[PDB]
Amino acid sequence: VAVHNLKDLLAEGVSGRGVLVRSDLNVPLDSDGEQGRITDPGRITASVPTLSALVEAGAKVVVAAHLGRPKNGPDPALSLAPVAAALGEQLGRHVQLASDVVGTDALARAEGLTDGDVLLLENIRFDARETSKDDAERLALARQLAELVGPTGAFVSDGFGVVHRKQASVYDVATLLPHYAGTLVAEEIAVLEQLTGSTKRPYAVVLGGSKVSDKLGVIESLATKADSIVIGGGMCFTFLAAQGFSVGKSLLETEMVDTCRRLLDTYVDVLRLPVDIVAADRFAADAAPQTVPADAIPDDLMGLDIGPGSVKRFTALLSNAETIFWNGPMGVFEFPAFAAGTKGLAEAIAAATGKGAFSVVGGGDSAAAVRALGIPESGFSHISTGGGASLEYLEGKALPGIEVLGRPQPT
Amino acid sequence: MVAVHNLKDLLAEGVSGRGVLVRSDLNVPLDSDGEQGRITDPGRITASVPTLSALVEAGAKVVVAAHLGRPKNGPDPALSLAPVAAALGEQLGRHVQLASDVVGTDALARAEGLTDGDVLLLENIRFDARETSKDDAERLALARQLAELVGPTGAFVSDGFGVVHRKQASVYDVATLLPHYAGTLVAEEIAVLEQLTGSTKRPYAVVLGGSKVSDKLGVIESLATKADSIVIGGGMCFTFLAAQGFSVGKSLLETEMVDTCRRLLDTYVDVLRLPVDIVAADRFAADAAPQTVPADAIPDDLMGLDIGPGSVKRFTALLSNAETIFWNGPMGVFEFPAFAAGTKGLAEAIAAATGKGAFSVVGGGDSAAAVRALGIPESGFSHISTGGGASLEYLEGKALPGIEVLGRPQPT
Repeated sequence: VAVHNLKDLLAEGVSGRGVLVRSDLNVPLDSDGEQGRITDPGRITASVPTLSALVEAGAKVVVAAHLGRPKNGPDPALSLAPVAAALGEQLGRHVQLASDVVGTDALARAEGLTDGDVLLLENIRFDARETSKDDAERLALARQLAELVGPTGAFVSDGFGVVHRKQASVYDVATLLPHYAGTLVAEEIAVLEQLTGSTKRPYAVVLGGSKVSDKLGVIESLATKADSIVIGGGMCFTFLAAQGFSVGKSLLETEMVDTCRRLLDTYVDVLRLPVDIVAADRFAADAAPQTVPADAIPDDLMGLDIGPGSVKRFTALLSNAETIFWNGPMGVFEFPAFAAGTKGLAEAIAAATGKGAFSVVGGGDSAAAVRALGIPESGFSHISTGGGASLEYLEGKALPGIEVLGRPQPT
Repeated sequence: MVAVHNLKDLLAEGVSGRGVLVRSDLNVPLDSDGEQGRITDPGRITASVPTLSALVEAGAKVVVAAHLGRPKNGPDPALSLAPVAAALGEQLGRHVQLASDVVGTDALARAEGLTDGDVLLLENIRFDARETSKDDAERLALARQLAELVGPTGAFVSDGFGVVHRKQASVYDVATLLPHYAGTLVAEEIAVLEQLTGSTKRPYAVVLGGSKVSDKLGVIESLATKADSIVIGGGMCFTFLAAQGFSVGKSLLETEMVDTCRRLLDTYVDVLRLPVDIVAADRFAADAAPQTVPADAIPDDLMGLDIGPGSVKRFTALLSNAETIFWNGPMGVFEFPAFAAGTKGLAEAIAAATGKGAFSVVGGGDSAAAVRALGIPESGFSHISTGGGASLEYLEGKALPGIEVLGRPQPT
């Protein structure tokens, strides 16, 4: 397997060459009010380095991207028209928008492209074949997409959030054209490799969130790769119950207790549990915080955050790590009295990063909610935005949109 | 005869055993790259809880109407409220049942069976095409079915501000069928917007960013007779600089708005404040070569990407003098570290002023993305508006239909 990158494609030459780019242009839209208003253009900005490199090298660029999850064909609220306008402003050139995906208009505009021109097809998910489980359906669309750039063309995959599922514009079209990872996909792979296959040690993982069942895949995969896995958040009380401790009124996934016991028995001393807990008598911001030992949680209290002794032990652990992966809050950080555990670990990871650690923040858009606490993104080596795709990578699943890029080029 | 009664007023009338229809804002962002049904920011669910909790504790039979996204034509499984019902129940500490329809057989059966303190979430109200119809008769027919769920003795609480600027059945027409009240979020947002339009402590400083003048034109012209200062930054400042007769190189320029900006600069010469310097570059890229240039001397082959350090110092001093502050829109391309200084500096100045007693309001999805990326805690502002177009139209001076309807007399 050899995943070629954009620099490899540029080295081959793209002057006058049709290049199909799968971009991530799935920007949030206002759906309280009038249609077609982008509320965060960040993904458009992120798409520019790949597209600008191809434009300046003289490629004829055709872009496939989706917006939302259209139910059954064209949906005016999910037209890429506002995306084409915003993308052109950031690219410094007009971006044509086809009035269809692979119909009359797309074909005519693609045939007329000259060196450096950019054509955005309409929302690729308007076509029922794009997300079909039927291989023959996806192949039919993939062939039409490949015909837009021609048999001398190339394919660049630059949307990491869709590489974990077989979609025509992501997977099948890569079997039809010489294929390359774009700058975003290549960078996410390079980061995720440092968390799975090529780990600089000590490697510390920090996992939070509410349910063990949601994190089980990542825990089991990383337990054979990391030196420590710090367990916080709401899910930590299920592990504490598996230790034989009572957890009062805390969140508890009773059906996962025996699984947590198996993990603690199997991956001995990898998992690091809280030693103290900030508990309260009710789920309220104004509830009196009580710091209790993790083995002496009172029956009438619920745990809402990891305690200061836990933050202290976890911080010391993180200060020695070469590699840090963090996904999920340590407590109910919306309540300021129960935000200290999350803020404390964020500060520890940023501090370690400033002294040389490689730190990756998982979660993508979900983790941005935590950053309402005042946590600058620049404090970390890499913010992963790959969502479910990134998590499945960490779980050790083979991602079809990545695997296909490593195949030999079609002859 | 105009009085917008609030939730305290409704509770004083009594809601024990009473059906109360609440229009909530539960339009949370979802992941649409991968599998359906994954909420990526539950903030709006958290915000909805105070109104719902108050009604639950007072014994109300609570029926919640809310939308998710913009369904094209009927039910859409990606836009079901199922994950919202689960998350809302977790925050309420009680089961929230999802009806399998909006005003159909299941909604009717479950509303009729509700008991004191129960919360029923109807399926996505926009699964019914009548909800957003321009036709009053269609909206009123749906509104009658919604009101039937809580019965003739019921009440209506409007608690989603972002939809009050357009007529929708669950927001506007149903308020004509029942005793009607603003919920805690709508009452709070109105009180905030009143400070920004009517009476508020001076000096009153407004800071507007983002890319397009035309998006902010109505707000600028409305607030220019109210605020002591309006700072213009972001991409839209270059259209104002062009309006002054200066060239702006490769900078973003709304040529159709140049004449309008000139008129605004002439009329409100004492209110509008433009940047005095700009950070410019030859490419739209984080590692482009940056130059700090006077705002009235942008070189021809450069594009302006941030306000400059002299501008940051001047605007920071202005915000440090303000008793009331309204901010909407980034000052530059903060996604690039080299062009984040203007947005970081302004947001930090507003938080500092707020810590020293100023009343600060932030609006806009791009402003929110910026404060989250740049490490300014949301708790550092007096109020973060999530209202969107509705808040902007209120600030433009438009009375909004979803607010007007709540001020009508209660039924007799």
